[PDB]
Amino acid sequence: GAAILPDLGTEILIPVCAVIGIAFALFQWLLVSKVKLSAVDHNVVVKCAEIQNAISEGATSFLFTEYKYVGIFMVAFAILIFLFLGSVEGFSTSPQACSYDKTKTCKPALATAIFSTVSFLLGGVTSLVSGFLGMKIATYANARTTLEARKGVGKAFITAFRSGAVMGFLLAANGLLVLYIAINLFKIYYGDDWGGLFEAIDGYGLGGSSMALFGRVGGGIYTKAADVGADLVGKVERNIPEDDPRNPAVIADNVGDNVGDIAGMGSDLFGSYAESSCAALVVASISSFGLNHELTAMLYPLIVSSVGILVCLLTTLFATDFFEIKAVKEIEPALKKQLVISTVLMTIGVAVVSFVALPTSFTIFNFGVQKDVKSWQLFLCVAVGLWAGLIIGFVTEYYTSNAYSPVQDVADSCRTGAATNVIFGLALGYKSVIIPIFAIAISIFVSFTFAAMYGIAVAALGMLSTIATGLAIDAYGPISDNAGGIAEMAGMSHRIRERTDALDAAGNTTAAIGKGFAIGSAALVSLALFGAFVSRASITTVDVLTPKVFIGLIVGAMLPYWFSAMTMKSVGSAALKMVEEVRRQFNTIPGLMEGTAKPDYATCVKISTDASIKEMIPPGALVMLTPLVVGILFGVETLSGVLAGSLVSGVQIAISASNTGGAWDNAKKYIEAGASEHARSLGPKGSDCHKAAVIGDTIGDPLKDTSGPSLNILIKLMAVESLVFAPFFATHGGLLFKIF
Amino acid sequence: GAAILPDLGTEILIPVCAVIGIAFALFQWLLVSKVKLSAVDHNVVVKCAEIQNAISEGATSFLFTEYKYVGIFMVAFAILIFLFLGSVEGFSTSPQACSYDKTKTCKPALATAIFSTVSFLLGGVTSLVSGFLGMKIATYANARTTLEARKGVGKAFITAFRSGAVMGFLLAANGLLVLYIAINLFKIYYGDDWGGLFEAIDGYGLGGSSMALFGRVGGGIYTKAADVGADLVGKVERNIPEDDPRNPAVIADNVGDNVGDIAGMGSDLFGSYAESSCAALVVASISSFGLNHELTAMLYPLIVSSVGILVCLLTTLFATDFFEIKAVKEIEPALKKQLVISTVLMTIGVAVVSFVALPTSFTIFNFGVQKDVKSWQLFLCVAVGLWAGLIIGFVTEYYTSNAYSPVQDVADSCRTGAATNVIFGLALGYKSVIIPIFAIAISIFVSFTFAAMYGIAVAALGMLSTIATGLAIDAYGPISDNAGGIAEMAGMSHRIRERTDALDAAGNTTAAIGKGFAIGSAALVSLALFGAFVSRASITTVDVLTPKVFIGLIVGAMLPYWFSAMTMKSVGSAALKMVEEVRRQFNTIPGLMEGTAKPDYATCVKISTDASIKEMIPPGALVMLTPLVVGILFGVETLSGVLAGSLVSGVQIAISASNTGGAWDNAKKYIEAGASEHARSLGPKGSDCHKAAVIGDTIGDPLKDTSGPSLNILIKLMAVESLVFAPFFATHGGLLFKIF
Ligand SMILES: [K+]
Ligand SMILES: [K+]
Ligand SMILES: [Mg+2]
Ligand SMILES: [Mg+2]
Ligand SMILES: [Mg+2]
Ligand SMILES: [Mg+2]
Ligand SMILES: [Mg+2]
Ligand SMILES: [Mg+2]
Ligand SMILES: [Mg+2]
Ligand SMILES: [Mg+2]
Ligand SMILES: [Mg+2]
Ligand SMILES: [Mg+2]
Repeated sequence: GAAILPDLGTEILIPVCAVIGIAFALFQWLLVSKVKLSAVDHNVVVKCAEIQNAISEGATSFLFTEYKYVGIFMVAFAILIFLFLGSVEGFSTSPQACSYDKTKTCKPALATAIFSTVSFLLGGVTSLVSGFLGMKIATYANARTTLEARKGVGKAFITAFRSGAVMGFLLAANGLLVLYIAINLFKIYYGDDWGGLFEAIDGYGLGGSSMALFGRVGGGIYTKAADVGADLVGKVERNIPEDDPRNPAVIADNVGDNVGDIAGMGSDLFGSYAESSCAALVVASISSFGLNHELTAMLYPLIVSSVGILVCLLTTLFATDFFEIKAVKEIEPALKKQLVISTVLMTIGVAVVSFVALPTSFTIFNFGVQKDVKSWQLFLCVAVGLWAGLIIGFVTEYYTSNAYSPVQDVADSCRTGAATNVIFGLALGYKSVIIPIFAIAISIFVSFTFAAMYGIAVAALGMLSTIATGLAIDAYGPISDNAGGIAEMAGMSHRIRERTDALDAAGNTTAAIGKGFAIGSAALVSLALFGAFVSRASITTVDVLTPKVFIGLIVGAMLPYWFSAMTMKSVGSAALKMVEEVRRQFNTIPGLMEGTAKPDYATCVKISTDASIKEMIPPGALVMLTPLVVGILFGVETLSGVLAGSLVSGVQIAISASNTGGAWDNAKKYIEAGASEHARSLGPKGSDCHKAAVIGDTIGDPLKDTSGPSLNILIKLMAVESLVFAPFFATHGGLLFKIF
Repeated sequence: GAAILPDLGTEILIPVCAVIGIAFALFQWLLVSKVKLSAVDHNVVVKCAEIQNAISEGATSFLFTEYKYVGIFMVAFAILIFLFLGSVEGFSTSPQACSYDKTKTCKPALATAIFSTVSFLLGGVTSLVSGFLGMKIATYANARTTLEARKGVGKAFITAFRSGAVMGFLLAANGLLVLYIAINLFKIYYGDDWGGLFEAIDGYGLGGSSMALFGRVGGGIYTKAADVGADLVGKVERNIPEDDPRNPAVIADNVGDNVGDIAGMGSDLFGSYAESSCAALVVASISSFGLNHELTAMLYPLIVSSVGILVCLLTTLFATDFFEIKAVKEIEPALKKQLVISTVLMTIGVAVVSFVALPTSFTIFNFGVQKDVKSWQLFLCVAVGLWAGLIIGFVTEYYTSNAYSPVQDVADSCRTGAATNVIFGLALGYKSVIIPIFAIAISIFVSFTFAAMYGIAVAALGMLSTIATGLAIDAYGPISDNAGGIAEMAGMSHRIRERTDALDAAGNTTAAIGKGFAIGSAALVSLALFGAFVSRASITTVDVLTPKVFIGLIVGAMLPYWFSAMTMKSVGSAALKMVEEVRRQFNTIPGLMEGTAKPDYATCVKISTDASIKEMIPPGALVMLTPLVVGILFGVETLSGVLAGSLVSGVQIAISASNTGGAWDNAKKYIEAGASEHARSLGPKGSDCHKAAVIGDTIGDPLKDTSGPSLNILIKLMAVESLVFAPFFATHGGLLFKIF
C-alpha cells in the first residue's frame, strides 16, 4: 500500500535535504573564513599560520600515502568481489527466476556481481572523501580556533563547533546523496528486480567500512606513536609543557589528531551510516515495500536521514546563535544539549516520517515468512535506537568527564602512584559497559520483536539519525586539541592555553560519546546483517549447540583480542622508537632544551608514518580475511558462530577500552587545570600525581585511539562482508567438511 | 554391555587409589617434617620459625573469618536449593514419571531437592577443607623451604615440590573419595533411578565452586591489597628490598600468598574437578551406562581420576627421587617435565581404562536421541582434553616465563618507562589467548562430534586427569614465594634470597599455567553443562537469532566485565588505603626506617581483612544471583543466551588478564635477578627500569590474582547453578513473558 508521500515527492525530498545540508556546511565554513590569518599581535598571528601550515602539510602528506596503499587494496579486493560473486553461477549471463518470487524473472547473478563491485568502489571512494574533507576543515579551523581563544573560551568554542559542523553536515549529506544517486542509477538496469538492486547496493557500506578499517588503524598508529613519545619525554622526563615547540614529536602529535581522530573517525562513521542504510534496504527489498515496488516506503531509511540533516541544522543554531558560552563549566553542557535537543527534535521528525512515508500496515521479511508489521511499530524501532544512543551518551559522559566522581577518583588515585591510577582506570572502563549493553539489549529486543532484522537495521539507523550533530560535537574536539597545541607552539599567553585546555577536555568526553554511538550502532547493524546472512546463506537454523556453530562462536569472540594485541603492540613499539628519538634530540642537539635551537620534527613524522603504513596491514588482513578463510574452509554455519561471537565479545572490549582511555585523559586534564581544591592538591604540573596521571593517559592513548574505536569497524565490517559473500560461501565454501 | 572390569572391581579400585593418594601425601609431609625448626645458624632458624608462626597465625585467622561468612551463606543458599527444587512438584511426596523417560517411574522430585541440598553442603565443606589443608601444608613448608635454601636450589626445590605434592594429592584423593562415598550412599535411596541419583549428586560441584568463588575473591582481595601496598611504598617510594621486615604490609603480603594463591586456588580447582566429574555423570546416567545400570562404565570418570592419582604419583617420583637440580636454569624445565611426563603416562592410562572399563559399543544421550559411540572414540574425547591442557601449558609458559622473548621484550620496554611496560603487557595478554582458544575449539569439535555433552564433559575431566601433578607444580609456587619472604624477614644471606627468587620466578609461570588449565577445563565443562541445561529445561533448540536468546547472549558476554570492574576496583581502593597506612608508619614511627623500632603489622592485616570480607560479597552476589534473576524473570531461553555469552566472552578476559599479570611479574623478576647482561642492563634494583617493572607488576597483581583466575569460577558456577535449577526455571520461570 502506498504512503501519503508519493514516490516522486521522495525522489525530490532526499536530494533537496542533502543539498540543504551541503549548503549549511559551506555557509559555516564561510563564517569561519572571517577569522583571518597569514604567514606573510602580528607576530602571534604569523606564528599560528606557520604552525597551521606545518600541520596541514603533514596531514595532507600522510593521507595521500595512506590513501594510496588503501586505494590499491580496494582495487585488489573489488576484483575478488567480482570473481567470487560471479563464480556462484559460473559467470552465466542467463536470467533466472527470482528467489523472492518464482513467478518472476530476475537479472543474472553476474550483474549483481558487477554492480556489487561498483557500489563497493563507490563506498570506498566516498569513505576516503569523508576522511579527507574532515581533515581539510579540521586543519583549516585549528589555528582560527586558537586566535579566537584570544577573545575568550566562548568565541573559540564557536569556531571549533561551527567547523565540526562543517564536517558533520558534509559527511552526512554527501553519504546520503551518493547512496541516493547509486540507487537511481542501478535501478535503470535492475528495473523491477529490486531484490537484486539492493543486494548490489549493499556493497556501498562494505566499501565504506573496508577503507575505514585502514584509515582508523593507520591513522590511529600514526597519532598514538607521536602522542605517547611527545608526552613521556617532554612531560614525564624533561619537565616541559605539553606541546612545547622544543619537543621534536609535537608536530607529529598534532598532525596525528587530524589523520586519526578526524580522518579515521570520519571514514569510520561513514561506514556506520552506509551499512545501516544498506542493511535496511536489503531486508525491505524482499519485504512488501520492495515486492510491491513502493519507492517511498522502500527508501524509508533515506527519508529518515534526510529529515535528520534538517533536524541537526536546527539543533546547530541553538549552539551557534541562540546561546553564548561565558564560562568553562558551560562547554560540556552545551555539547550535551546538542544531543538532547536533536534527540527530542528527531523523535518528532521520525514520527512525521513514519506517518507520511509508510502505509499503516505492511509485511517484513522474517526468515522466509512475511511478518505483519504496523507503521507505529517501525516508528518505535527507529526511536528505540535514537533513545539508546542518548542513554549511551549520558552514561559515557558520567564515566569520562572530570565533572563526575568516577574520573575524579581516578585522578585522586594518582596520589598513590601510577599503578593505582591504572588499576582505577581499568576498573572504570570495565564498569562503564553495563548500561550501554543494557541499552543495546533493550533496543535489540524491541526492534527484533516488532520487525525482525529490518527493525534492527532501522534501530541502528535511528541511533545514527542525528549523525550530522554527532559528528559536529565529535570533530569539535580534535580541532580544540590542535588549538591548544598551536597556542603552546606559538608561545601564546597562559590564558590562551587555559581556554583551549577547557575546550579540549570537553572534546575528550565528546570523543568517548562518539565512540559509544559507533559501537552501539555497530552492534545493531551487525545483528541485522547477521540475520540477513543466515537467510542469504540458506541456513535453516543457527543452533549454538552444534559443533560447527560453537567453534565459530568461541573463535569469533577471540578475534577482538587478537586484533587488540596487534594494534596495542604496534603503538607500543612505535612509541618506544619515538621516545628514543625524542631523547636523542634533547640529549644531543645543543640549544634545544634552552630554546636556541630548533628540533627536527620531520624525523618524528617519519617514525609514525613508517610504523602506521606498515603495521596497519596485519590487523586489516585479520578482519577481512576471517570471513573468507572461515567461509571457504569451514562454511556458513561456522561463520555464523564467528559473527555472533565477534559481535557480543568485541563490543565489551571496545567500550571498556575507549572509556578507560577517555577517563585517564580527563583525569590528567583535571590535575592540569586545578579548577578546585581537590584538583589543586594533586598539582601543580610536574608533581608526582600529575606524572602518574600522564602515565595513565599514555597507556590509554592506544586503547581509546587505536584498538578501542577500531573494534566497531572489525565487527560491522565482517558482518557486511559475510552477507556480500554469503552465496559464494554457501555454494563453494565449507571445503574441509566436503573433503572429509 | 558390561566391560572387562566388573562392578565390584570398580567399587574397590576407586577408594584404593584415593587412599594410596592420601597415603602418598602423608608420606611427603613426613619427609618434609625431617627439616626441623622451632621458636624454642641458631638465631636464623629461630627467627625463621617466629616468622613462620606469624604467617601461619594470620592465615588461619583470616580463613576462619572468611569461612565463617561463607558457611553462613552456604546454609542460606542450601535452603534456596531445597525450596526452589522442591517447588517443581508442589513438594509432593509421590513418585512421578522420569523426566528422561515418561514410560518409567522415578523417585519424587522432592527427594532430589533434598539430596541436591545434601550434596551441595558436602561439596561446600570439601571445598573449604581443600583450601584449608592447602594453607596448612603451605604455612608449614614455607620456612622449611627457606632453611633448606641454605644448602642450594635443588634442596629447597624438592622441599617446596614435595609440599606442593602434599596439597595436590590430598585434594585429588579426598575429592575423589568423597564423591565415591556420596554416590554409594545416594544409591541406597535411588535404587534403579540412576538419573535421579546423579542429578542429585550434581550438587557436589555446585557446592564446591560456590564456595570457591568467595575463597578466590576474598583471598584474592586480601592478598593483593597487601601486595600492591607493600611493593609500592617499600620498593618504589622508599627504596628498600621486597619483603623487608621494616615494611608493615609484609606479613599481610606473605599471609596473602597462602590465603589467596593457595587456599582460594585449591577450592577453585576442587570446583573444577567436581563439576567435570559430575557433569559427565549426569549425561551418562541417562545414557546406556545409566539406563542399563552398568556401574563400572558409569563411573568411567572416577576411574580416570583414580588412574590419574597413580600416574601422577609415578610422575612425582621423577622430580623427587630420580633427578636433582644443580642449576637455577633447571627449575622451570623440571616443572614442565612433570607436565609432559604425566600427560604421556596418562595417555597410556586413559587407553587402558577405556579398554577395560567400557563396552566397545554403547549409546550416549544426545538431545533426546541415544547416539552410538565406540570406546576408542571416548578415548579420544578424554585424550584431546588432556593434550589440549599440555598445549595450553606450553603456550602459557612461552608468554609468562622470562626465558623467552615476549616477557624479555616486556622487561625491555621498561627502558622507556612504566607506560610502555604496561602497553606491552596488555598487548602480550591479548596475544596469549590465540592458541589456547584454538586448543579449546579443537577439543570441543572432537569431543562434541564423538560423544556430545558427555564427550565434552569427559574432555574437561581429561584436562584435569593429572590434577594432582597440576596442583603440585602450582602450590609449589607460593610456598617458594613465602620462603623468599621469610629469607628477607630473617635477614638471611643475600645468596638465600637469590635462590628463592629463582624458585619464585618459576612459580609465577606454573601459576599462570594452573590458571590456563582452570580456564580450559571451565570452558569445556560449562559447554557440557550448557547442553545438559538445555535438555533438562526442555528447550527444543537454542536459536541465536531469537530476541530472547540474543539479549541473553550479549548481556551474558558483559557479565565478566562487570565482575572484573568490581574486583579490580576493590583491590585499587584497598591497595590505596594500604599505601597510605604504610607511609604513615614510615613517616611517623621513629626508628622504623632506621631499623630500631618495630612496625605494626596488625594494622595492615586489618586493612586487607576488612576489605576482602566486605568486598567479596557483591561479585559473589552477581554470579550467584544471575542464573536466578534471569531464569525467574526471563526464562530458560534467555538464560541459555546468558550461559553461551558468559563462556565465550569470559574466557578471553580471563586468559589475557592472568597472562598479562604473570608476564609483568616475571619481567620484574628478570630485572631483579640480573642473570644476563640484558637483564643487568635494566638494573640494578631501584633503577628507573626496575621501578617501571614494579609498576607493571603491581597493576598485574589484581589482574592475575583477583579478577582473572576468579573468572573461570564465574563461568563454571553459573553453568551448574543453571542446570541444578533448570526444572524450577522451566516450570516457574519466565515470569515477565507470562505476565505481559
Ligand atoms: K579528543
Ligand atoms: K606465584
Ligand atoms: Mg597527549
Ligand atoms: Mg591529541
Ligand atoms: Mg593535544
Ligand atoms: Mg584528549
Ligand atoms: Mg593523548
Ligand atoms: Mg609483590
Ligand atoms: Mg606473593
Ligand atoms: Mg612475594
Ligand atoms: Mg610472583
Ligand atoms: Mg605480586
